[PDB]
Amino acid sequence: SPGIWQLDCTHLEGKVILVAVHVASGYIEAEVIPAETGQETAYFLLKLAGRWPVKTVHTDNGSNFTSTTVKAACWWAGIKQEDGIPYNPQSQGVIESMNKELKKIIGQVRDQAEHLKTAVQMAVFIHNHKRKGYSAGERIVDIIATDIQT
Amino acid sequence: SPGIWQLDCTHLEGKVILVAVHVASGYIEAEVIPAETGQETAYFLLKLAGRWPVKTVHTDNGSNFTSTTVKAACWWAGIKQEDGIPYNPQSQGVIESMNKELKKIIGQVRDQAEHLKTAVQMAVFIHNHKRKGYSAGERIVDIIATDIQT
Ligand SMILES: C=CCN(Cc1ccccc1C(=O)NC(c1ccc(OC)cc1)c1ccc(OC)cc1)Cc1ccc2c(c1C(=O)O)OCO2
Ligand SMILES: C=CCN(Cc1ccccc1C(=O)NC(c1ccc(OC)cc1)c1ccc(OC)cc1)Cc1ccc2c(c1C(=O)O)OCO2
Repeated sequence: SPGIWQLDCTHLEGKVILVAVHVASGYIEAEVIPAETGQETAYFLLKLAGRWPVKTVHTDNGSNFTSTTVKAACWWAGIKQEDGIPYNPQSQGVIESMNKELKKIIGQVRDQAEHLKTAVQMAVFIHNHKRKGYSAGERIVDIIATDIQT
Repeated sequence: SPGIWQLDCTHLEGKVILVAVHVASGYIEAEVIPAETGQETAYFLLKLAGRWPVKTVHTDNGSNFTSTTVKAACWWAGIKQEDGIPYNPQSQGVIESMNKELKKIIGQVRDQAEHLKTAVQMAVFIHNHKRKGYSAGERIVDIIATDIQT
């Protein structure tokens, strides 16, 4: 669906990269935080849902599913908070391969900035613009614009 | 044009809110920083252009236009950096009205969070979702989707 996103948390350089993936398109937003907490996850989802029409979030683990602070942000922003269980088994693999691709890109730009957060945003840019043909950034806009026309 | 954005810097609580407005739709992204510097503005433009197809940015003042860090980020991300001179005088008033409206919304949410950055992101969400009839978040997706189908 146009409104469905998946949370994903990966580690690099002793830091955490929190990723939101729009499942239908593969488009992503990401940020670097010192560690995953409910307050950091809640703030990231509030940012995401002010930028895209976020209807459902599959959370990345049971601590973020349970967290009262995350539940409060999902309430505030009108998001249905769901678990992230790969009922479809091809979902573990899909996230795994995105983390590996992101980390590959980060390493390809890593010497172009001191701080990891800059490299991660260069990787977000390269990921979203990569043509596979349409890019993920093209796909998400097409999907949502098609939705709005209904 | 679908790719034209304008930077805007406003102050509150001794902090700076940097805003990027997509001119054709009124859609915005914003962040709080302790002060405007070339490095903060460059990082913010890198974030923006990994999320939307940013072709041109009208910078908010001549220091950000001149800044080599900002010029480096615009080169990296494929952005044409422009001045932000209101050759059309209505532009002045439009940005001022947007600052005033943002600050009004921030005041309306201010007690719902300790940190100003949370209130600013609540204000971004309310601004982008407000119907004027379409919202700014609907307008930007439809403008860009129409562009992609050319
Ligand atoms: C004085 C700037 C500080 N720093 C210097 C630095 C430190 C180490 C290595 C490189 C650099 C460097 O100069 N890279 C260029 C660059 C130039 C040519 C290239 O050609 C292939 C590629 C990249 C650059 C310019 C603007 C950018 O803006 C998006 C990002 C990167 C860059 C920086 C800016 C803003 C930030 C940062 C950082 C950071 O280092 O992380 O962190 C948060 O905001
Ligand atoms: C223990 C949490 C810390 N803090 C407590 C606090 C401190 C002061 C005032 C209120 C609160 C409060 O509990 N607000 C609820 C709330 C509950 C009911 C409502 O009904 C109208 C409206 C808002 C809230 C929950 C999750 C949110 O997530 C988007 C935002 C806000 C909220 C917070 C979280 C994450 C952050 C923050 C902050 C912050 O204070 O700025 O800053 C960066 O990431």
